[PDB]
Parts: sequence; structure tokens; C-alpha cells
Amino acid sequence: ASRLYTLVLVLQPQRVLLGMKKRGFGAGRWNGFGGKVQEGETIEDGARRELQEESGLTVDALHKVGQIVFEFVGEPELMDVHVFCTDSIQGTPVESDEMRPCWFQLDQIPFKDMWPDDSYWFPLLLQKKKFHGYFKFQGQDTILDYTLREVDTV
Ligand SMILES: CSc1nc2ncnc(N)c2[nH]1
Repeated sequence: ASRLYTLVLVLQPQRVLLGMKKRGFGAGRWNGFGGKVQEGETIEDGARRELQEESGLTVDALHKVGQIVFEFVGEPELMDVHVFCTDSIQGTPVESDEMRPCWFQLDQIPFKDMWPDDSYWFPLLLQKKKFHGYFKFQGQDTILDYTLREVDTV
């Protein structure tokens, strides 16, 4: 009972693109781009598709940087999230129905208005380390348990 999702971070040398989620799950937080993988597409295709849909951007290349499993108390399906990052964007980001994009300098990442797991694994992403994580949440605000480690192969 796991379900595949994607998370894409646009990471340039001095800044990162995040999206203010307007509707639904994680609304009011600055999020990476992504969502559910569909039937008939690879995990990487799903990542490119969601990034395009949410921000208008396409990219030259995506790099797999991590995998995180989320469990929510009361929810039968685990979320199995494949995390990608990219520097090679094509186009300029624009607002979608779902998300309002905005750049943040790496020393002004708005951690207090992000999912609380981001405080744990973002540093690993910023150091170009590959990682495996697990987070158990109670609702959207409380982490009950977690594990996190560096890997060679994502
Ligand atoms: C579902 S738990 C979760 N953590 C996240 N961090 C950053 N961006 C997201 N969309 C995230 N979702």
C-alpha cells in the first residue's frame, strides 16, 4: 500500500524555486513541485509533467537526489516520494491554478512556512548528498518518528 509521487526542486547556485500551494493538500506552504505518478508514464516523465503543469517550466535534465516515504496516521496508502533536482531550466516560471512560484536565496529559505520534514532533508539536498528518508506524521503539522540517511544509490 504505497503510491508513487514526485518532488522536483529547481536549484540554482544562489537560489531555489518554490511554489506557494493555493488549494488542497499542503496549502499555505511553500512546496517543491510534483504530485502523483500516472499509469503509462515513468517516474521521471511524471516529474517533468508536474513541473510543466505547475510552473510552466520544462527542463533539459533531472537528477534523482532522494527517496522519502511518508506515513500519515489513519491513512492506508504510504506516499513513496522520488526527489529530483535541476539547474537547467528552460523558460520563465509562471503561476498556475495550483501554485504561485517564487525564487528564494539559499540563506532565506522560508522553513517556517514549509512542510516540517524539509528542515531535515533540505540541508542534504543543498550539500549534493543523496538520501533515503522516512517520516511518520500525525496530520499535517506533527512528525512522530523519522529516519534519515545518506546513500550511494538513490
Ligand atoms: C507530503 S510531505 C511533503 N514534504 C514536502 N516538502 C516539500 N514539498 C512538498 N510538496 C512536500 N510534501
